[PDB]
Amino acid sequence: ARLTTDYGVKQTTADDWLRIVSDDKIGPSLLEDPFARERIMRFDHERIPERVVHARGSGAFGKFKVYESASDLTMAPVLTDTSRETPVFVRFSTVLGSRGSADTVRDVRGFAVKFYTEEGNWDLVGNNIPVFFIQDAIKFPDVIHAGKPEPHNEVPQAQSAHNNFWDFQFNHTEATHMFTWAMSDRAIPRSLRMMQGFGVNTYTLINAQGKRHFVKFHWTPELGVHSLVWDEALKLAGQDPDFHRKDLWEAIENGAYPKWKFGIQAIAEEDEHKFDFDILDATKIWPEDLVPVRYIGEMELNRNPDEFFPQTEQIAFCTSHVVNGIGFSDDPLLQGRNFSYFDTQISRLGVNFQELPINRPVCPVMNFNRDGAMRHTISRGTVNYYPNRFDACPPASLKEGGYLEYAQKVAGIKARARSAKFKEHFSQAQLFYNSMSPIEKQHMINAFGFELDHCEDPVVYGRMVQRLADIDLGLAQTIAEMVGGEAPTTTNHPNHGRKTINLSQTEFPPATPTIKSRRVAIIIADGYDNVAYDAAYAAISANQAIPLVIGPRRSKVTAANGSTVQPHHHLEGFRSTMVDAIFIPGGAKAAETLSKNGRALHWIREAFGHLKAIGATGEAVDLVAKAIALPQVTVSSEAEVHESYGVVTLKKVKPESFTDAVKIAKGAAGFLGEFFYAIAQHRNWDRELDGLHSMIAY
Amino acid sequence: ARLTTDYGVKQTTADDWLRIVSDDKIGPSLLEDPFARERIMRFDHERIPERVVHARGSGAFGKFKVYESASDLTMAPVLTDTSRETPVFVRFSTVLGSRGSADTVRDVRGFAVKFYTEEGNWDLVGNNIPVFFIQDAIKFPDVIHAGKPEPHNEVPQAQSAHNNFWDFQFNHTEATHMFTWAMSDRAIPRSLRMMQGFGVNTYTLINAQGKRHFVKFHWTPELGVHSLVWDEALKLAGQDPDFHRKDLWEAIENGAYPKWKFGIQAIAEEDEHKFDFDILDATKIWPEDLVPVRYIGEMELNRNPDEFFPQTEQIAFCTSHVVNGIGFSDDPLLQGRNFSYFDTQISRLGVNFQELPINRPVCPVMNFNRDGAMRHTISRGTVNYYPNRFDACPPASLKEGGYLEYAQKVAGIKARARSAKFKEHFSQAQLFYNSMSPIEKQHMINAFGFELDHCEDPVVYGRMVQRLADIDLGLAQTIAEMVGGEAPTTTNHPNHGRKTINLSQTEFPPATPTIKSRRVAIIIADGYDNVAYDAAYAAISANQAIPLVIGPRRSKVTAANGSTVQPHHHLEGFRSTMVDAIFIPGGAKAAETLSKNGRALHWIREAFGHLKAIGATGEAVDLVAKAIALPQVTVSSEAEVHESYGVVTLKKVKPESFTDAVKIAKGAAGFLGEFFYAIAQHRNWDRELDGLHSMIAY
Ligand code: HDD
Ligand code: HDD
Repeated sequence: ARLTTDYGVKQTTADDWLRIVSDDKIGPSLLEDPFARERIMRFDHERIPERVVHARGSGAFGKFKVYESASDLTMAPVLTDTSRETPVFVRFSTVLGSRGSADTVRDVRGFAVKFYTEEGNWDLVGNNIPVFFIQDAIKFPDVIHAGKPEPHNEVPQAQSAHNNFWDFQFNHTEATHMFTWAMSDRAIPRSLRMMQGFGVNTYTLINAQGKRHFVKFHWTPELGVHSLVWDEALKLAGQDPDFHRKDLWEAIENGAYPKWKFGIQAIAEEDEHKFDFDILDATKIWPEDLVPVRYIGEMELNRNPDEFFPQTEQIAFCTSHVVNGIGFSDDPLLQGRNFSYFDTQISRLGVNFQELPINRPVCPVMNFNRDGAMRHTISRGTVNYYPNRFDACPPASLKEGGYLEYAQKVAGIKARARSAKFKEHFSQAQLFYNSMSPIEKQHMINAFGFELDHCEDPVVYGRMVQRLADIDLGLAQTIAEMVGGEAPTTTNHPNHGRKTINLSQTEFPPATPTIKSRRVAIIIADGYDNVAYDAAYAAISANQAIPLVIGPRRSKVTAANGSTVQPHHHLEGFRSTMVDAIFIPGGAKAAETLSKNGRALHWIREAFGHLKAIGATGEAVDLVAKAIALPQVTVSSEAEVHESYGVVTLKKVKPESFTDAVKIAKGAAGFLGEFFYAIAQHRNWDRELDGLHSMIAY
Repeated sequence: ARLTTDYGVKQTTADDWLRIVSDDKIGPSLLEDPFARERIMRFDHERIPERVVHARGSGAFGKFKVYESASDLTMAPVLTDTSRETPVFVRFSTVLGSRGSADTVRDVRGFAVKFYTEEGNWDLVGNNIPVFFIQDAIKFPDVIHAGKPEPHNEVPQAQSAHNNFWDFQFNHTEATHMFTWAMSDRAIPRSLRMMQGFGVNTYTLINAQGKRHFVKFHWTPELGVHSLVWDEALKLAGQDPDFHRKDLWEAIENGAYPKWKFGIQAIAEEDEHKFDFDILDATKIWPEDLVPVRYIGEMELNRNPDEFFPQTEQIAFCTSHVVNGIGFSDDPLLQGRNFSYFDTQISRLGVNFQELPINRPVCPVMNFNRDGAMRHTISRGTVNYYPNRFDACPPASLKEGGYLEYAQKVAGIKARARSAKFKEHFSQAQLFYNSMSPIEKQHMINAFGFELDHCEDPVVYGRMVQRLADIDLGLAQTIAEMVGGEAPTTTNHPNHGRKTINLSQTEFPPATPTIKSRRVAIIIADGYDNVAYDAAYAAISANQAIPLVIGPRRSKVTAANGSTVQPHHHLEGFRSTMVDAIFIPGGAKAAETLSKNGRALHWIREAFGHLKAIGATGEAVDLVAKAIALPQVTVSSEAEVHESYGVVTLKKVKPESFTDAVKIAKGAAGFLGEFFYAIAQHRNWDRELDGLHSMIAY
């Protein structure tokens, strides 16, 4: 393999333009040089427009398969064939930020899946939140413009924390339910692998008998739904803007393929109007206590892209992409979406975008669509229209798999309006807030407090405080004292207190206790205990977690026993924000050095403040106890394992200390077991509920 | 003013698509609706390709004027007319990051100026660093591809901290001088208003007699050159990705128009070959001790854009844009640049980009260039070529202002090579490192340590450690112990120790002692001393600085005397990273509350760790002393003003405490004077030189 031009001509150098030159005097570059001009020309034109929304995203290849046929709901083979595996490509994303914006901002997350079925491409373009800000697609530009950077100065980037966003939220009550979800932990996921996915809009399924059902699609992570805490999310946005992209790529490269269960909520054609809300209103969820989610399949992502740009950047999804057996509903948000995903591709990619490798279906494509810019397909023949004398490219009958258009009855008048039930805008916002656990409510309170603090206009946060009273009077008061304004004492939208299942993240734990893919920092310094170090390192690896050694330097660290190791990173190059938990082995000399290292002390205090599991043995126990300096947090004093607020310690290490079985469960006996259990729980919320984080500086 | 379509037809609503609907049943949306389709279509196509490099940037309008004619060097009126003011638009930017990437990343900064002269548009497309990574433009794709996110996974965003960047740096020795500048504080400026600008390439100036001079252009900030510290820059990248954009916009909106002195280095045509280095080598600076910078003008930015997208996003600069009296040289980096700025616009904007308002010249444009997409110009006439029978649009003679092409002698052979002097690649890298102050060397050491730590390939950082020995043997050893690898004991490129002027940032202080535009946080809590508060607030404002009140809540805080104030932000919504210094007034109740507030304690510790000025009076003195907990940092014990490492205190406030004159100078007598002096010094470097920051957790 040797360097050539794009037209196949080998070149002797990639370092010099053709110019006039002499040993002692350089001259002008020549216009004739085709190799140099081509290099610069290709470079000059590398960029294409970013997606107008969901510009920042990461994707991977995988497979989908139903383990239970849904033939009673649809005759689409992708959802009825339990023997075939359907290839997919999934792209996750944020919404407001441009291409280089951070992964860990507060925002809705896109969850788009392209199913390459034998019957054509089916795209399920969803989000990680089940509802949306608006009911009619015509207002998408309004809500997006309001959330995006303000027009005059293009500030702020990838943030809803500014005047215009909250101005729109208050003035468009349809969005009430949505901004409540937006302030919840759902908007700051720990990993794209640890969040749900939803079709959001109401679609339809048609079976072999021609019977139709209205449906909602769900994706549920087998690792459970987990989130970051705000201070941590902001730091990561700067310290590692690719945190989620790397998290996904790393897991797949390591063989830890993320999985999601695929579920369907179905309402018979005949019961369309049997609910308080309109089942086609995208600002409404279908309470699972009324319509249960039926899980029938599983999807896993098992292969990273070969090259990001031609695959992840160029992939195009659209709600318009449905296969036989799957259809649309009169959902006024979905109706307009269908128009958009085709239209936008014309300028983003080009009219022949379906020819791009990543977008092409895996089955035969036959029609008379022709030409268009950058056309690769060459079609032989003298005819390109139907009907024609050769009966070339005839339509497919229904029995041959032709798309079935449900003959839905339609009656009414042409008008710019929605039906009666669409007028209800507060009930579910209250239901959602009511269903949140105490810690989740606290996180939402902190979110409103931070967001409205960043609103400079007293009219904006002042009005929002008034709106919050329509969700919960107590919430309004708390926010008012935090950001200003006056919380009303009454409301025309009383909150009756009802709650519902499967909304709180507490109802989505991992399929089984695990710490798979979690990152655990092992903090050391010269003189560390090689014993505790070896035990933890092996146990972390053996439980599919990632051990990351952090030391004062990234060259060599010497253990108390003389053995050495080269850490993955030094204390200044990484931060606790980048890991799930920290472990510090003993070693008097090591503990003393770390106790005088400000950066090291911060690692401990920040890990504590961010509610992460902390484990320490031997002399490191006093290190941690003194670093945190909280009487509420107790530690081991002898050879007994001790746990307090997710802080696991063992002061006196004995021969049996690391011989106990490693059981990831409540009330484990051994040190590693209890430490891993704290990690498996993700974060220690009691630490925050008891205000201990507020006492620490991090 | 009422809502209309783009074709002028008034509409009754922007909330509903035209559909089939009835009171109780919603129906499908109609295809016929032109208003809705237009809304979505315009939205779907809002984005255009981002700039291939310098995609993230901010700009403003301003004016330029020479106060000293350079008629001896050029006959270009823009540089000789001392009575006219030339309008300009300036766009600042980073280089590697995409559009939504953070402002405060470590990177070269773009400093592009478009001069709208009466003789045509002249663009000076420079950077905030005087040299570049390569000597020949043909390699721009190589260095840019190496620094940009790696192709397989598109990681990392806006960072040179990864394998490929350092792989190229080591393998292309021409870049040695440049990466040294890249690791200096120049790459992490505190504000776009506090950095220099350079043309980088060698241009030429031609005077009325036809005599030519080779030149270098310089921009020097009147506010001085100041930088952030790494931990702070990373936090800001996440906490406020628009930090620099907001800093620039705010200053201009407040009337604090940033100014730069414009200077020129000139070498007579006859002395082109009288230096050790080739004066056309862009990897070389012209030592100011050999060729002095002659300042002749001033530029100020005094007006923010009306709308970001059509102005800042669409503005196009190019080195090709030169006016009569200004020309090009055979600088092999400049030669290729000329080709690029025209080429890239074809896909980024469109062939008619010069028609866009922001790009149009302010003088008459007359030629036979025609048509092209989105053509607005309408030209009457039956002729569009020259020569023609009407002698329409004839050329301008030299006396009429026609562009003067210097008849430069050229002799040599056609070849892909550079001349002899271009082969020197290490001398100036050493000179630069040698010229840095102790603190600047320490910051560079920390930079290499952080950057190479983030290189996963032992071959990459291992080789770089070897390369560093070619700059300074001691530097290599220090980095080797920090990141790994083996520092060589010898080198074929000995560092002789010579230094030069005007390289260290210490040689670029503000024109006069000042704190103009600086932000000062005033931290309070219920029970604060209204006296110290009032005094500081007025003094900050009266010295053109910005007082930002930070409290436990953003609703109302009550002073010890019963008066109240609504802070700008609460402690959780902001961080010390966002301000230049902090001041805490007394009040026993306030100091006690803040002493138990972890977030508040962090504000103090972080401000200290980031080397920022800290001021406190009364009970707040003990608050600060205890928060920092360092014996090295002494504080006032009586009614005397005390200063220690930029920490200014006054424990016992007396009637005369705030009646002393406010003198921003070394050894001021009053509290505000010494506090403001600490602020004016930007940061307290002794704090870091003595390792005090290393003892604090922040
Ligand atoms: C009619 C306009 C409209 C409406 C009402 C929505 N969107 Fe949309 N969306 C677009 C118009 C759009 C778009 C402008 O056409 C985009 C960006 C560019 C592109 O390819 O598609 C897009 C992309 C886009 C993506 C990214 C696909 C990728 O990774 O490329 C996701 C996940 C969604 N949308 C999700 C949703 C959800 C869950 C919605 C609410 C039910 C929604 N969109 C309403
Ligand atoms: C031949 C290729 C090439 C070379 C050798 C350089 N650049 Fe360049 N630069 C481009 C090709 C380019 C470009 C690809 O044409 C860009 C981005 C898109 C655009 O409009 O111009 C650009 C933009 C661009 C901008 C942004 C203008 C704006 O704000 O829009 C600045 C400040 C510079 N460059 C500065 C420099 C400096 C100081 C260089 C070294 C002496 C340099 N460039 C070498």
